Amino acid sequence: HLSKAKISKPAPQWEGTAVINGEFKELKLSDYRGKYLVFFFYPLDFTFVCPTEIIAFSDRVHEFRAINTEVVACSVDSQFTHLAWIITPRKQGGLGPMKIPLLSDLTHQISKDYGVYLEDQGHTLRGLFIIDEKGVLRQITMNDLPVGRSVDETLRLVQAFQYTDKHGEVCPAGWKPGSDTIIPDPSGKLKYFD
Amino acid sequence: LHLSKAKISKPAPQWEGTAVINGEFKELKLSDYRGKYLVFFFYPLDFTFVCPTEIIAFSDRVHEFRAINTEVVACSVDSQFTHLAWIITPRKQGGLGPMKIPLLSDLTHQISKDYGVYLEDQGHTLRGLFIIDEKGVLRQITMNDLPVGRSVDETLRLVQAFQYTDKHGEVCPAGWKPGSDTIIPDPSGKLKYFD
Amino acid sequence: HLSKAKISKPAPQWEGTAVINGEFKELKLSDYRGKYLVFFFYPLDFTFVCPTEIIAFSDRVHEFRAINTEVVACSVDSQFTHLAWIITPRKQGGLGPMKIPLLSDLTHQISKDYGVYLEDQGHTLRGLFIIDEKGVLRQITMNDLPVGRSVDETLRLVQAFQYTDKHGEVCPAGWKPGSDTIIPDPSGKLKYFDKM
Amino acid sequence: HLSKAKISKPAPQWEGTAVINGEFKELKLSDYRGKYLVFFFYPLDFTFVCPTEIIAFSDRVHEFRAINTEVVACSVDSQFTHLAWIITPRKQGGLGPMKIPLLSDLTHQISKDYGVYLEDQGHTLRGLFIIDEKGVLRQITMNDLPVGRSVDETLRLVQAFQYTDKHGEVCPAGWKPGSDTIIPDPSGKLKYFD
Amino acid sequence: LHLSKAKISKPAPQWEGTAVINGEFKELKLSDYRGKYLVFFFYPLDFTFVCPTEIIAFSDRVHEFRAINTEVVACSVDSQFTHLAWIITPRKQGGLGPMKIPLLSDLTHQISKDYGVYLEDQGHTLRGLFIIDEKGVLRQITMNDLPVGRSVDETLRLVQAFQYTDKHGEVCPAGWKPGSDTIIPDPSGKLKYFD
Amino acid sequence: HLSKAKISKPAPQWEGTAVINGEFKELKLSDYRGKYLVFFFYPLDFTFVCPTEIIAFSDRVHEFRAINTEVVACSVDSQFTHLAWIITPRKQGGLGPMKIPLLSDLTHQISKDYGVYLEDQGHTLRGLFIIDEKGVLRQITMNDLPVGRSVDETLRLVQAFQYTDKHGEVCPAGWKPGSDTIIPDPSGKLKYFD
Amino acid sequence: HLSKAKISKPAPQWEGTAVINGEFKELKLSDYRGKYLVFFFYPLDFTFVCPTEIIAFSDRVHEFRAINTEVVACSVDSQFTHLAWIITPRKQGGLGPMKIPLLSDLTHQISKDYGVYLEDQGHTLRGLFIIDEKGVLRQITMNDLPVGRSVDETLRLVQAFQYTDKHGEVCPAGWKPGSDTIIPDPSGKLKYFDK
Amino acid sequence: HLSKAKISKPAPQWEGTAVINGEFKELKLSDYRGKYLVFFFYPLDFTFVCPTEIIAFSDRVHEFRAINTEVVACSVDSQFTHLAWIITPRKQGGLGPMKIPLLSDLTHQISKDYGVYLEDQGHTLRGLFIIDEKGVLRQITMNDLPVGRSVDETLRLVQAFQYTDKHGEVCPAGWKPGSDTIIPDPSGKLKYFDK
Amino acid sequence: HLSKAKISKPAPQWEGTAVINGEFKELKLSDYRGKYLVFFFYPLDFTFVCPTEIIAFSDRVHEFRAINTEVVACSVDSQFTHLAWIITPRKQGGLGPMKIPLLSDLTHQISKDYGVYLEDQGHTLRGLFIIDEKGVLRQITMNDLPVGRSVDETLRLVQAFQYTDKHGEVCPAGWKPGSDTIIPDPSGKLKYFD
Amino acid sequence: HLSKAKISKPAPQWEGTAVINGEFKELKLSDYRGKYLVFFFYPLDFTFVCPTEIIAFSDRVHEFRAINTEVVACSVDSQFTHLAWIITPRKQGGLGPMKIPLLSDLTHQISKDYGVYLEDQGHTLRGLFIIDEKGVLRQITMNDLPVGRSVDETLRLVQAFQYTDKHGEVCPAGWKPGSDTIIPDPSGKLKYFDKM
Repeated sequence: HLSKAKISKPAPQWEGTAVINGEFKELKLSDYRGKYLVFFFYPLDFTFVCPTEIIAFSDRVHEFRAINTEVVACSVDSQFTHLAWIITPRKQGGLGPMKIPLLSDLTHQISKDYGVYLEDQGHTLRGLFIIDEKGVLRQITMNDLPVGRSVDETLRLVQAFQYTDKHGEVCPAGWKPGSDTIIPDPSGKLKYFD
Repeated sequence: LHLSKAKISKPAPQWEGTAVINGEFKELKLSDYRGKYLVFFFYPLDFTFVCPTEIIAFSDRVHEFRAINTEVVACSVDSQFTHLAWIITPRKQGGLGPMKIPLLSDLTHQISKDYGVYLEDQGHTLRGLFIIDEKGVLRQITMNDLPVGRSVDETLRLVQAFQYTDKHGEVCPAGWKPGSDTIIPDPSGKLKYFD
Repeated sequence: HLSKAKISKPAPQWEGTAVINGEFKELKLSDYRGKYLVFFFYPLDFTFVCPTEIIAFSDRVHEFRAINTEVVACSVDSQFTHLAWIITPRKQGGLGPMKIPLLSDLTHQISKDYGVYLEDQGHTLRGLFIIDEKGVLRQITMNDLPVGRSVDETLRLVQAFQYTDKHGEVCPAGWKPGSDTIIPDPSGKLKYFDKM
Repeated sequence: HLSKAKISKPAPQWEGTAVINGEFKELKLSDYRGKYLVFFFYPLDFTFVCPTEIIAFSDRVHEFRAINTEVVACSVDSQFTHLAWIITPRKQGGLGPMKIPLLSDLTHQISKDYGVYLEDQGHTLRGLFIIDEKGVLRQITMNDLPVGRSVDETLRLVQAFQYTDKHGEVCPAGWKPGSDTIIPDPSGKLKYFD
Repeated sequence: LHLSKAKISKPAPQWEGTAVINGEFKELKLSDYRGKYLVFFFYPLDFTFVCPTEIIAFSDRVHEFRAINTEVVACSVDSQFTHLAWIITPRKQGGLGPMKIPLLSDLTHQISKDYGVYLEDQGHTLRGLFIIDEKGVLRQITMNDLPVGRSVDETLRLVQAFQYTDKHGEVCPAGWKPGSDTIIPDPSGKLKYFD
Repeated sequence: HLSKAKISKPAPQWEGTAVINGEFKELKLSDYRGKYLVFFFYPLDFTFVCPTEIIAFSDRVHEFRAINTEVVACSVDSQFTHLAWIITPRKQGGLGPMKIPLLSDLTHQISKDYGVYLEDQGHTLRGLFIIDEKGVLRQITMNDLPVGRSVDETLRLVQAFQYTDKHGEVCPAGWKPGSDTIIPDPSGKLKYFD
Repeated sequence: HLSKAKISKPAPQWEGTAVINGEFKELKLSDYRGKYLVFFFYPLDFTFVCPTEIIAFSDRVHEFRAINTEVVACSVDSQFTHLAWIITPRKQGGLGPMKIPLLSDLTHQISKDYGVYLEDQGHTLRGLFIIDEKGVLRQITMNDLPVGRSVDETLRLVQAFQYTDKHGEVCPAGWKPGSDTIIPDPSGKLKYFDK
Repeated sequence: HLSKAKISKPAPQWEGTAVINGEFKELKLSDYRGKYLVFFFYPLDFTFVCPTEIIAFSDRVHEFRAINTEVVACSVDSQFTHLAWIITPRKQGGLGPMKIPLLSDLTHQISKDYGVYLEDQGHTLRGLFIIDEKGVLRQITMNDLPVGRSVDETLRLVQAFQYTDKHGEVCPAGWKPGSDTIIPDPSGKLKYFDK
Repeated sequence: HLSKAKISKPAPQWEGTAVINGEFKELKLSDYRGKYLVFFFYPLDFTFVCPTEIIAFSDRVHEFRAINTEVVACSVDSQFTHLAWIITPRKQGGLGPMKIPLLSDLTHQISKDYGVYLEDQGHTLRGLFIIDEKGVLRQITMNDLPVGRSVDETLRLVQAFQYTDKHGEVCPAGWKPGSDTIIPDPSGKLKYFD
Repeated sequence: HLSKAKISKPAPQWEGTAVINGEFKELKLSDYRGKYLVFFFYPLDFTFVCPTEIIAFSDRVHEFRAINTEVVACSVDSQFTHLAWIITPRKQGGLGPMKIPLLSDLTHQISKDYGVYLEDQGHTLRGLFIIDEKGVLRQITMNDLPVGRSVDETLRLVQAFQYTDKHGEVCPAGWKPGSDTIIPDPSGKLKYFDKM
């Protein structure tokens, strides 16, 4: 397994054509500097788990935008196929109008750079990446094909990284806003453990 | 360039080492878990901060995983002697107390490198978790930077979902929990969920 | 430019999933042994020239089947996108029901083997290949993106190759059924050239 | 199979001795910049299908010249053999006086650069190339030895490429002058399809 | 084949790392000791058996070395957090108690490999000790297999001898201690010792 | 620095000519199986620190023989030079009659195998090796040229390795026969530490 | 300069299509075992010096066949061009009906094996080779493009090699049948030099 | 077969010691710029065919010098052996006083550059080279050991190259001065072929 | 400097054509097994020092033959040149009738194998080799071009090597038949030195 | 067999510690520029043929110094062993006081450069080298272990090289001072050969 994606290092640069509000637009990772970004890959347009994940993030995108965070989805399908899918009604396994960009990776170069490409199948697995305002990679989540991801877990992780960025204390297992934190010092730590 | 032997949908890399199990040193192997699901996770360092909260959370809930034919094993680069010293230290001083899950030692760093979780510049791992099925095949990978702990709730949800899809041949939507709707993976069959 | 496709050599083998009468089926080049095959690539589902080419071959495939010849189309799109496009009406730029298989090449392996893959774009150009009953490649036609191919010219070529296979004389520029042919021999050829 | 000829990229440069109006002259691809060029190879002088193709193009060269297009033929034979074949009468399998250049590729360099050389036989197959005013390669047609090409199809393709260069619409399967075209965007395309 | 950058009569390989010094974490470097002799020693593992007896022996006698412009530094592959936990553990439980010498951490294994003391199969060092002079040049190497501890008495004798020969230009016979006879290193001069 | 000498692995094999009781004899490391061996190198015959070390071990060799241990000395000098040195009286910086073998390493191969050869000088430094009855290397001591070794420290180390071999307890810093030992177990250890 | 042609070693094998009595036939070097062979290359059909060399050999081939010797000509031109040139009358620079085969080397492999190919021009220079009954190469003659060879000198050479093969005396500069020869011995040679 | 000798390209440079009028002198190929050169190798001094070739050229060298052409002979023998052979009378198989230089190639480098060295024997075969005024190689003739070359054929060739250099017509098979030539043009050639 | 000739190892094999009693014969090093051989190279036939050395050995060959020893001379010159030089009278710098073989090394292989070939000059220097009955090389003498060797010294060395082969004593500097020898051991040597 | 020693080329440079009049001194080959040098290797200190050779050259070194020539001996032994051997009386197989330097080659570098090192034994054979005033190597003599060299032959060779350097004629087999020489020219040589 080879990849350019390394936690605590700058996330690999990407550029491509995206569908945004029904139109074709050029989009780059660098466009997102100054904000957190949830960047996620899904296997294939017109399939099964995939539309449930894209719909989940689009319907709840306001929750991420309230905390200076954007969301971008990506597959190996072309931009013409993405638009056809957006126009397909939800009842027929389509998406309907979308509030997040759908990026196209026809050459497979972006998938390969992020280490999510399946050479035997010709598409990606379910891989999600959390990137900070400075462009640095903080988190990687990857699922086998039959099991979808969680919007709730994704929000929890974004909130935790922002908190530790700001305060310099660290977040225990299962942390949510309001939970106890730890001072990362051999003496300071006892204020939590006591 | 990041290198690893860990690939989703392929056999998880074999490992062998010394673990602390009920206060005793014992040889332990990945192959010992064939027939059961395994949550296998790495943590940075004994006697630190987020690490003990994660080990305690899993130990205190390990019965929930065992009820569904699933085991849990923890691993760091620390020696077996340091693991035992940490188990003897009380929770109020940042120790673990008695543990219900094995603590595996990776002194040589070979296991960490095989799983793609070793940080060359630091000499220890990041927070990496792996879900492995009863046939030894890798199903899931979760990796966090140092300051943020993982979730026992989410790990359980994922084990439940993989067990469901293995048994039923339907697939699980975003946010699935036991009792939630599922999809037939066919262009016509799918409409029973979507319509 | 690298490729495995060479005229007068065996055509490169391929295997993949195709949509045939609305269902997903495994298809291989060896399945067509004993027949002529017109095997063609097109750039992208839900685009512009591509649907006109597939429709033209679909609506006229009976002409080819009457002469022991089949037709197969291929793009880099998935089989799920192929089916979505077949379901879309012709008036919205869809295909409607199809009489020819649509093969999927998601991995790009088939495209690269045939020398038709565009690295910078991530899809194929317009490349058509004529393969005989023994699996030998006889003809290659490749067009840049904005210009479609011709069913009339493709039919003429299949007729000409079948004629030379059977009779052992050769077909002059612009030959159609009924036109004069040449004996491939230094004196025998002069029978044809007498009419000049 | 190795070649330098790639569609949508500049056609490989060539230079050599050609027979033009019964005389030996130096000729280069760059000589044709500013016009379209039909550049074609044939197997061997004094053979069978070959003279029928060269005759067909020569007798119709005025049709291409009327639309700013030139025609050049090429084989591995020497310039002395080319002239001998031109002097030979049509009734004896010769060419008679010619209106297009016949280029000699004695070293095989031009044939190898264009991907048309047969190593086992020592001559080319039937390969034709359509090149635009800017020197970019637009079309490749290749036939096995026993079947000749078509002047009618070649003319259609030159017409189609000139139309799309000028108007920015695209040409459907079987397009001829006067036929319907397509606007290449997701909503504009409906003018044609509906 | 054994490989190392440590060579007697050549500059000792540079090192940098985090050490525990008076209960605090501090960056420490070999170059910090220029101008003084240094006894630099590796030990296998924190919370083990012979190891604490060696660290305690040197700490409890470090004043004898400091009286002759010589310092002492200890090193293992353990982390700085484990070193501090071990310092806090009482001597009666196999701990160290308060320490007067730095404990250097080599988590990455780079320092151990540079000095030729790393055991690949085990993931920790053997018992290796190095004597380095005021100009940074290596003068002595002592290495023991795991079951047998080293001697503070012998280490002191060797420091004293090297300081004597540096200053006097005579050389030290087998078993030399301060006040013992020495030799002029010349074919004629030598007879003042031998006759 | 390269060497074949590794603690806890078999000591590198050696063979050569030695002076034993005034005569030339062939001697091999394998001759010593079943006994402990102190094998030591010294820089040069007719020098300064070197004869003091050889005399020290020879005069005290009975102490090692009482505990199933032999002693062998080695330098790069020839066997003819070794014999001339043995015949030289102690008062002239010679050795007098010897009770331990002096091995010759003229080719430098043994020195190189044990990692004690000085490439700039053409002789060894002061390197001593302790090897067990099974031929396994237990201890390495190496000194720069101006400072001699200790017979007393060498005896202490031999006694400690024999004790741990027999009993399976381990020896603390500064151990001598009669001193306390440790059971190498996380619970057993407390019998010593208490 | 690369070649497989070496005097006193076996001549490189060749096979190809030739025009023989106006028909196309496969022809090989080994077809000529048992006879001497004059094997010669010329630049190009329908040129200037070339037809004069080929005609001179065809017209006089009976002089070679009388002494168990055959003659073959070769160029890079196709067999279809060879036949066209043979059908062309001599007055128009053609050959007319031929008595010796014309071999075609379209792939250039035969020419490169014999060391006569001109890479810049794409054809051969004027190279001639005399090959004995056992297939061994005896003589090489090579001319630049504007100067023709000699049937008379070629005949003299075949005669000389046939004489020395049979008698074991050697042939002085300019030998023709009936001329004086030399016994190749340091004493026997003096008979010749007496004159 | 390796060589630097290529027809229609510059002849390989050479320098060495030669015997000229019974004295030793350094000689170079570039000394002959402005004139044609016949440059020939022979196997061995004191042998059989060799003295006959060298004598024939020395005796007739005025015929070459009349048309701005020189002649040089070369073998692997030393300059001391060359002079001994020249001092030896013709009746005893020697040469007598010479009018052309004898070049020595003791190192074998000149012979290998010209492609005439026989590795199994340690000497050259019978190789002759015609080089024009600009230093360009025009002709190569190579014979196996038992058959001598021809001064008459060599003269014919020098005449033919000199004619074509000056006039730009070409020379048919067997041309001698006064014979018919060809204009090298597809129309102009028909004048010659009319006959 | 590269060579195959090494003292105390078997002399490199050689074969070639030699002049023996006015006739050309094949000769090999193995032909001399069972006798000592003086094998020597000289620069060039018809030169200056060379004939004086070949004459000196030929006129004295009976002295070597009386002690089971043969003599062979060699240069890069051909066998035909060798015979011409033999026929040439001594007053003219020739050899006259010879009693020793003259070997030809036209290919230079023998000279290169023995380390005596001069690459810049194309001939050998003055190299002499003494080889025993078992084919082992015992002695090498090499002179620059202007200075000849000595038959008296060569004879002395053959005598010395034969003596030490037979008796097992060793020959001091300047030994001749009748001189004192040495027993090669540390106590036995005193018979000579005292 | 590899070596840097080549006749008619510059002798390989060397530097080392030698015993000269009982003291240790640094010595280099370049120190002898302007003089002839006889540079010889011997196997081992405290052995048998070796002392006889060193003594013979030491006792006769005045003959060489009278003709602008020096002598230097070398073995793989240390300078401390060299001194011990010089101190040992001749009657016990020692050298006694020496008039020539004894060079030490502990690293074996000098021996390998001169092509005289025996790999299996760890010491040199008996190799002698004659070097001129300009540093050019003129002569090599090498003997197997049991047979000593000759001072008489060495002297003759130095005399012959000095003669040819000065006068430009060459020395026949067995030349000694007073013997006839040859003009190196094809006719001039016949002056010498007239006496035959």
